[PDB]
Amino acid sequence: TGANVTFKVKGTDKEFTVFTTRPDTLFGATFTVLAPEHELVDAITSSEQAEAVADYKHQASLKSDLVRTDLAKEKTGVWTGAYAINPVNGKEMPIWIADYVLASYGTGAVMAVPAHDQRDWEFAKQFDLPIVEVLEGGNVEEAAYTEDGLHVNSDFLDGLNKEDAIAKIVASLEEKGCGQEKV
Ligand SMILES: Nc1ncnc2c1ncn2[C@@H]1O[C@@H](COP(=O)(O)O)[C@@H]2O[B@-]3(OCc4ccc([C@H](O)c5ccccc5)cc43)O[C@H]21
Repeated sequence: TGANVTFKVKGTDKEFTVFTTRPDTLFGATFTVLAPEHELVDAITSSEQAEAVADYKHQASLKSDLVRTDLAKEKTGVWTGAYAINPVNGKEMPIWIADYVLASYGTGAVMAVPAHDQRDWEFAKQFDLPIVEVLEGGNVEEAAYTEDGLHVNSDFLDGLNKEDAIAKIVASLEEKGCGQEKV
């Protein structure tokens, strides 16, 4: 039981969809990550970033799934040169490629929530990216908080728990056709 969320690419007519198990953390998504092998990558990569993106894709194709999803391995990646638009508030989120996202699982794209996902937190720490708390109970600057808590910094989701918030955001994204529940 997860959800699909669709993001527009700024300044283009392109879109991608991510698979998320925590659509309730949408207001804490500070960047997005595509698998280096994702089909959209070449289309949205800027000319300044083209060669670095090509180099990283080659490096990534030489690593197995197991090696890539290994928690202990240093996070790596490169900015595509593009930005995604958060449907709930129009906020820009830089689009990165990174090998800890796998092409074959879900859609091959994620929304990164460094405050509440360990791998995303490690990436943000490696690359000096913003970390935004959306569930209280932890100290997200020092460690990802992966448990239940009341929602904050999340507009209409404020004060709800995981169950209630997921139900509300999913129902709200469906209304707009920016997302739906998915198995
Ligand atoms: N292709 C992909 N490669 C790597 N990671 C991917 C991926 N596609 C989706 N993801 C990330 O993992 C899925 C779910 O994994 P699962 O099916 O094993 O439960 C995630 O949904 B996530 O979207 C935003 C989010 C916030 C917080 C978490 C966090 O780890 C969490 C998740 C559940 C309970 C408590 C904490 C996970 C995600 O990151 C995605």
